[PDB]
Amino acid sequence: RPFLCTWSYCGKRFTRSDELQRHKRTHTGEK
Ligand SMILES: [Zn+2]
Repeated sequence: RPFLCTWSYCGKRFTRSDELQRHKRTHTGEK
């Protein structure tokens, strides 16, 4: 696990930072 969002009830792992960054945008982006 190079990258991982580590968010509760998600914990999605990634091998590229831009993908994690993009993904994190779903956890810090309600509206
Ligand atoms: Zn996540």
